[PDB]
Amino acid sequence: LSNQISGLNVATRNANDGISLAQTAEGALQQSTNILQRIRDLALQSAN
Amino acid sequence: LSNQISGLNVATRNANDGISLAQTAEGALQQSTNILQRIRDLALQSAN
Repeated sequence: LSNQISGLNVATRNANDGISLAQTAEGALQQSTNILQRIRDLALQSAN
Repeated sequence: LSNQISGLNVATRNANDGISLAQTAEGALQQSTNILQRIRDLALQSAN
């Protein structure tokens, strides 16, 4: 049981690192979405 | 929805630009038809 609980603690910690990495990726993806919106705006302006 | 909103705003801006262009062309057409009016006056007084 001690081995199991230690494994679960280290696994929850690794999962915390994973969710932080995923949130960083999600923020970068949000920034790419904003860039794509700006691109569509400037492209429809490029119709001119 | 955000992309659609942005596209509609830039489309309305292009629409105002086109309305202004057509209004300038309309003013030029009014001037030309006034000149043609004066031309007919000069031609009929040229009956002499």
